[PDB]
Amino acid sequence: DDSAAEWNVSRTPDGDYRLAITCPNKEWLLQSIEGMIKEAAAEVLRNPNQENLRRHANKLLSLKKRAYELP
Amino acid sequence: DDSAAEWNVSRTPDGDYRLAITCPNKEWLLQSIEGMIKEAAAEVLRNPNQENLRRHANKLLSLKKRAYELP
Amino acid sequence: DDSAAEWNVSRTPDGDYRLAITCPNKEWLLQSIEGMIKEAAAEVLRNPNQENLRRHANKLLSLKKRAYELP
Amino acid sequence: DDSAAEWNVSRTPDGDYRLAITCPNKEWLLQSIEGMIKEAAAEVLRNPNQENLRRHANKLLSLKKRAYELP
Repeated sequence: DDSAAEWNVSRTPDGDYRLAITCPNKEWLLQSIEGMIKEAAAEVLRNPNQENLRRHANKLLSLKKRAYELP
Repeated sequence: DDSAAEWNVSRTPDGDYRLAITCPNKEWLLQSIEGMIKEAAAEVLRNPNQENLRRHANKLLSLKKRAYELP
Repeated sequence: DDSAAEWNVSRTPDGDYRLAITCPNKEWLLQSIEGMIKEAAAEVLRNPNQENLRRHANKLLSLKKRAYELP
Repeated sequence: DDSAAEWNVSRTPDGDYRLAITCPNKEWLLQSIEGMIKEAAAEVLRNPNQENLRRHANKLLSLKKRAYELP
């Protein structure tokens, strides 16, 4: 239990999906964001008409920067 | 408070770093987890001796499975 | 020389840099192409106005399709 | 007659699958290798007993090193 601590993923009542994870390393977090943005970006290229995908990818881009700028 | 709502990342005392994001699609979440697992794996390949890295990657494997089972 | 056989990367007069690899698995090749497009996509996201990047990404998309069609 | 030039993928009798690509940036090639290594590593984690997978991943690591030194 203490080893897992977090890492929760579920369906929200608002109609969204909630994911809450943790990492004892800044590199792991940065790599995690980097991993998802790359896949996300690929989806955007496959679906140029997908605004939500672009905004989502942009959110990851912002998140990656946020984590990078995080102490 | 109806713009971002989620997508929070900060340093936790017991978890080091806490990331709480959201996605309006299960496919997006699945792709996101896949990205982090990929990077994690690359780290494990470089650090086969890193148990925590394997446990982290394993957590992503579990998370991916969890998201798959999610509605 | 037969030790490596393939897996070569150098400067090509016709393409600047040439990457030549091999894989005895259909999945490995598909995963390889998917890996590069994923990274390439991230570059396109960072440089949306980069036509050559978009074209490059398209080249990967085409390459992936070519590999998909391959027996 | 030769509009493709590069970006070739086919079945080689000497290597099963032959892939030859080009990029005007060394970074792109490095990222390309990184992409395949990431996916490959994930497969290695899924199949730790797969020597060819580990060797393949190592081939990517070696290629990554080669590209890193490549000016």
